[PDB]
Amino acid sequence: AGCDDKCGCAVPCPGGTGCRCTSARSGGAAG
Ligand SMILES: [Cd+2]
Ligand SMILES: [Cd+2]
Repeated sequence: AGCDDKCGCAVPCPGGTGCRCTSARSGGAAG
């Protein structure tokens, strides 16, 4: 939910398109 580079999300994470916390292969669990 908190997103950093360890989240596998965008940095900073823009909430929408850069938020691969869903359908995520990079990372989403507790991210
Ligand atoms: Cd994110
Ligand atoms: Cd995330």
